Amino acid sequence: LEEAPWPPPEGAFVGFVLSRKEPMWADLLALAAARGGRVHRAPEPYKALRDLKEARGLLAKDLSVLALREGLGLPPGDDPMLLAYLLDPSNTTPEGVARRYGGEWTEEAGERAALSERLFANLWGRLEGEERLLWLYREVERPLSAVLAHMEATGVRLDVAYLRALSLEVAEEIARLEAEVFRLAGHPFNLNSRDQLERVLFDELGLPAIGKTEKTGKRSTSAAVLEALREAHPIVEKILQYRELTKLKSTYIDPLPDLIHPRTGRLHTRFNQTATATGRLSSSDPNLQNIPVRTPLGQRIRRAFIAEEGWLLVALDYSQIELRVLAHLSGDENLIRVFQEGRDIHTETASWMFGVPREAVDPLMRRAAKTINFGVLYGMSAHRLSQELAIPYEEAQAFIERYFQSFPKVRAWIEKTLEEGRRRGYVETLFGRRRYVPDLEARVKSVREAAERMAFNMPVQGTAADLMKLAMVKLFPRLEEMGARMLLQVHDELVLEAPKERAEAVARLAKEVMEGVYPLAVPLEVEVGIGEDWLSAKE
DNA sequence: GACCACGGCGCC
DNA sequence: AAATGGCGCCGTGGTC
Ligand SMILES: Nc1ncnc2c1ncn2[C@H]1C[C@H](O)[C@@H](COP(=O)(O)OP(=O)(O)OP(=O)(O)O)O1
Ligand SMILES: [Mg+2]
Ligand SMILES: [Mg+2]
Repeated sequence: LEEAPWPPPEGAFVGFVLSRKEPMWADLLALAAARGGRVHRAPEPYKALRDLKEARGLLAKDLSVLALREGLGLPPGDDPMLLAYLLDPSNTTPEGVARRYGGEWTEEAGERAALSERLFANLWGRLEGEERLLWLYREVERPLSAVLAHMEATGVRLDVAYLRALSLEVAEEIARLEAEVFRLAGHPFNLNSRDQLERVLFDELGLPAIGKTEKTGKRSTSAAVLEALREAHPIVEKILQYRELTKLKSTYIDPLPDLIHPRTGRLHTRFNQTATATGRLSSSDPNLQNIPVRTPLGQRIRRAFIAEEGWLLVALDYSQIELRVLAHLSGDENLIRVFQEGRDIHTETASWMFGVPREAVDPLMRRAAKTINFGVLYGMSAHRLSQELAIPYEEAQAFIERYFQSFPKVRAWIEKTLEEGRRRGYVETLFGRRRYVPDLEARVKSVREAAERMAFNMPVQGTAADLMKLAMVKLFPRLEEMGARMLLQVHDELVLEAPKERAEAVARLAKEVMEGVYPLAVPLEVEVGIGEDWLSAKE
């Protein structure tokens, strides 16, 4: 390519090099652009950023986030990663995509721009003819990247002092727990070392081993195993408490306060757009899609996530989303009738499990009930269900008998999906998002059956993802008009920030947009709450 | 210091 | 642990 002076012409493809992968924290080391047989290299990349109308290229969103960090409205445009990802969601990295579609991902901006230009050419050609993938790119993925860029740049406010205070409290309780364990062991050891724990539990103490680990064949010390051993010895219960507290301290309480951005004073995640096999987003650096919610300590952590002064959080969460999708994809009339007649399957299982009427079902019971229902749906063994519910095989068999008898045409949809996947090599969502599942014809039953479970899950999970993404696309411009913000997505939930004065309006509008995103044979239903913190906003 | 595999576990 | 699926992050034990 001819080296042309900087500034590029409109529509040029950008390439850029960051000191590190997180656009909110990175130094923009270099910036280049490519169009029509030329390459343009910025002498000063931060100043050169002002000349662009849009970020068009590989990882366009990341550059746009960094532009917003520096107060510039540079929205993301075409990204060959999004094209590769729609063709095959195993196309998740630029290293991989380049090798596949005609180049090499280097560390140099010029080359990254030229790569971006020619990869877009090649991948656009492959998507021609592929009209439904094309609709997804134009109407969902491409615009969603702009919405995510704004979410990432905005961040969420965290009560830092609270979390630091909470750390000292939890440290003390941890000391109490580890001291009891060592007493019960007759000696100290590193309780964070599962190998050392294995020896204590199974060699030194008498305790029976329940299972083995996958790769290396060690006697497992997992929560599942420890739960089964909970009466065998009093040490076990302390180990479970120790595990709870150290997980949350080490993953949430300690790291989060140190990730406050100095300019914003807020916490900034990355919403990864080409990371999953089903079309979901992921969140990383810090993952804010797995903030605790079950246990009392987890809930205390969730309270740290707060509204800006004089604003409120609005949390919107789809009700029984994948079940409703399943009713639509399958056409099971009994299951459609459940949702038209306004019944709640998670509470019905909860009342069954704990043996109490629906009026008396609490948060924990209902949560527990969700594992059971998605566990069973996506293929849990009788054996395993008998374990978690703590009942016999006969009983756990009989649960999974009725579950699927209730809803005849689910199994029929499962089989049609499996057959189509075997024939074409891929399965798809309601909108034609694909996942290639090659092992449906494997000769090893276990490999074949795992592949089957992945294959029938994807249309369901991915359709919910498609819906939520489309909902985000539609909702974002409406929020800007109202002076509200989209903060977080947690798969089937959204968290928004609204000025106090407008929070009720925002909530009503966001709920309608989410319920009417794309009507189905069953109604989509959204639960909404408003509060000063994340926990209160779904209380 | 970086990275790796693993077992383990937080959320949907 | 186990015939649920989809993620990312932590500490250990270990390499380079
Ligand atoms: N344990 C699980 N196994 C498989 N899929 C799950 C599991 N938990 C959650 N999911 C998937 C299926 C859910 O429909 C989807 C959204 O999560 P979630 O909001 O917690 O449940 P839900 O939408 O079905 O019930 P709720 O009415 O409480 O919102 O994520
Ligand atoms: Mg939900
Ligand atoms: Mg949810």
